[PDB]
Amino acid sequence: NLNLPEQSTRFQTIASIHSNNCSFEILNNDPGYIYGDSVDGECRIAVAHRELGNGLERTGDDRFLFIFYALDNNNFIIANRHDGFVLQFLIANGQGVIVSREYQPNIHQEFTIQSINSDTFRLHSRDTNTFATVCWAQFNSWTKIVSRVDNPGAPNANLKHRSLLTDINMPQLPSLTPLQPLPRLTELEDGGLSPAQAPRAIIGRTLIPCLFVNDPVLRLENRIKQSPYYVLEHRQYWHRIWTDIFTAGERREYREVTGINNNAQNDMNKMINITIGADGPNRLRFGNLSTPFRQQIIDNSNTLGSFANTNYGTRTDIVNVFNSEFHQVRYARFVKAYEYRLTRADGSQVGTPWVVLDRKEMDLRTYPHNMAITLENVKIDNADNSYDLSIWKTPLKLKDGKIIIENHENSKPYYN
Amino acid sequence: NLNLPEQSTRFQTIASIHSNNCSFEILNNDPGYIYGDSVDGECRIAVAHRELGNGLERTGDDRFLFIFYALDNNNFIIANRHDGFVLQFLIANGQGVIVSREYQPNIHQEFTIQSINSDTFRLHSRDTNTFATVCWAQFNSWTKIVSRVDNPGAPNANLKHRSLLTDINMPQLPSLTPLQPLPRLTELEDGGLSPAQAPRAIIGRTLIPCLFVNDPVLRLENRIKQSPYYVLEHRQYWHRIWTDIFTAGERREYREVTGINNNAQNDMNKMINITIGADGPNRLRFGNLSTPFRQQIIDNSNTLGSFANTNYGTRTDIVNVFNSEFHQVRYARFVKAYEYRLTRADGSQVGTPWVVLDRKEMDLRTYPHNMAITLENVKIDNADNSYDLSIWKTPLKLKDGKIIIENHENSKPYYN
Repeated sequence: NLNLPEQSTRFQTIASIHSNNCSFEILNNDPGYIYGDSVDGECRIAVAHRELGNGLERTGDDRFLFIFYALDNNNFIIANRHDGFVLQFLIANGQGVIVSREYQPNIHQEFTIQSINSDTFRLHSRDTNTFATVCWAQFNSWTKIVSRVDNPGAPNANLKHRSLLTDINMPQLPSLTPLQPLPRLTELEDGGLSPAQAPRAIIGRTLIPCLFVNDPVLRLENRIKQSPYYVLEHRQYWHRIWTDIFTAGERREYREVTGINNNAQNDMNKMINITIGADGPNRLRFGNLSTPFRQQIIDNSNTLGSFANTNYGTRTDIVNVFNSEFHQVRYARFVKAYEYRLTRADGSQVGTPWVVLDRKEMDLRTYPHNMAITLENVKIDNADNSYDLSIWKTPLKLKDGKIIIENHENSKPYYN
Repeated sequence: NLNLPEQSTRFQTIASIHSNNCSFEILNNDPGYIYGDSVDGECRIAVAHRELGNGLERTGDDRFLFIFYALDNNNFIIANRHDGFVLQFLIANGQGVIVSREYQPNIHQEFTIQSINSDTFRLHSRDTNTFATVCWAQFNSWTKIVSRVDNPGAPNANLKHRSLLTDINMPQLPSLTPLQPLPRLTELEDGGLSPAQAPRAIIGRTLIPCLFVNDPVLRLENRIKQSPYYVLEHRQYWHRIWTDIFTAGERREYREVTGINNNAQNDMNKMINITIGADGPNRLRFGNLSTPFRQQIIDNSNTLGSFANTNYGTRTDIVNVFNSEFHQVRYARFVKAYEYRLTRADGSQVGTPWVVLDRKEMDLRTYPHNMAITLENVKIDNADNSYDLSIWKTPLKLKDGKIIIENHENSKPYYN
């Protein structure tokens, strides 16, 4: 169920319909570079670093191959397979040219496809109202790619795709799976499933353009070839925070650390330009790089947009629990975990997943079955921010198998 | 699984956290209107039509109730339940105020939620960098709602929701179903399923804000109460274009009308500010009203954005077919239909569905089974536009049960 335009799931060349054999070619040229075949004037000399050429198409050559990354606003970022730089409109010496530059992004890297008919289109830069074509209509000559306004004299700007590459290492997306309740404990010695062992539900997954994935091992020129999209998974599991055998009437104290640490948020921001907002464990904040794709990322990952100006942090609660049963009882206490995992197209993990422990959704397993522990008291030891300072109303009975979610009736501000 | 913020699936009041009993109130006042409780100066006199009041909240009064419609860019359009008008920033007499106006839309109708903590937020107008609050911090007085820049001694702009309405007539969305192949024919008398009888697959469905649904029966003040969202369904079915018994070696001619009528496109544009682009039967063109929601509409309806400057039209093909079997054979010919249906929250249909017949995807049923008809020749009789003038390469064998899709190998321009 992949809802992308065909230009976004392949590489393609770009050519004037009036050119026999030439296509748009990525150059590493400098100002003063001579286009030998061109008539004299503005079409003969490069005015900018990394102009595009009207080159005889070489089959299999990455310098002619482009992928169109689809923005939420229906425009495209157009990246080349040779080095992963993107097309950009630029004025140098009063001449409108197409260059290749690193993804910024900026409005001059956004292109509009204007389809004239089934196989013919124009590449529109909407900010300048210009269309990409060959300098002075020299359609069969070595010269630069320009971007010009429509006038009577203007070179025809009708383009086509000359060649396609359809084998591009698209990822295989995992199937959605529901979050199951944890099994019952089987004996006193059963501590339940540890976080490493707990099954993950796949709640959502989205493609991420490789352009702003700071993969610590793959540089951009290799990402665009091997993993033009990455996969971000939204997973959930039941995370055990502690387990112990209690004697009849035994009282114990635990330090419960929930949320997500500052170092994990900084790693997530560096890697994909996204953080978890303080307003919830499924609430995403977007930076400048990820913002143009935010609605697709939210829709496909089954998260929500964050409205917070602060990131989710850690909180340490001191919890006092009392075994109010006259039996020896195994207690195992779990909170819901949100796990964000990034993989390459080959399925390889890019680093350690980012995990938010949600203190507001909690479950209990006991042996024997159907035992209940008393939550005597909760106190905040410390928190990284003041966004969520609610605590459980105590005393509270936690029963085997019963999920408790925070609401107006079972919680209060810490100072009441 | 509805992926919307909680503010988008309920109505809520808006209040200063520093007000005992007052909330934002929709007024139908004129310039010169006197706020009796206000101290003298800019807070006492209305400067614009339809200012907002700081009114003692009346429970169940629609003049205090707002729904937040979520834009693709993570901002909101805020509509009131009394008349369906939306909040807007306005400068009149050098004073920044909040007014209510008809959905346009414009950038001054876009509000950003800035969540400070769990139950406190600010309403940000990002173009002007202003925040909504009560004039001169008169939090317990009858006066107007202003929108001011943050300065030392600016009125505190921390807000809350005082009251909620959660029973709002949200639609119950249909389940997605797959498109099944048509059954085999059972005898010579079996003409197969007519278009009225063919089962529909539900390929996608999306919520549409009532603000730009030109319901022919329900005015805006009634839509916002009864159907704050409408449902747009993307359905598919197999549409029978003809069926006949052929004698051995019999030749016949059919006029096949495909695409969508201009009158149906105009009706769709008037109703929801969307048309089907000429680049495909699932390709949507958005006007000024629907554009701010386009990525949500595409993602949820499982359609694609159109790149065409032309709407899908009708085309009439003359097809010559030949029964190349030495048997009497029942032939039934089908094309794929795309059916777009709009319903209110109560499930009632707003108009006749909009149907695109796709000439490029075709199936055949025969009796007896496993028979093949010859497509001798295809000619275009007329078309509404020149966007797609491809025809089948003939002769072409159409086989019982075999779906044929247009590609580069089996089609050509009509003039070749």
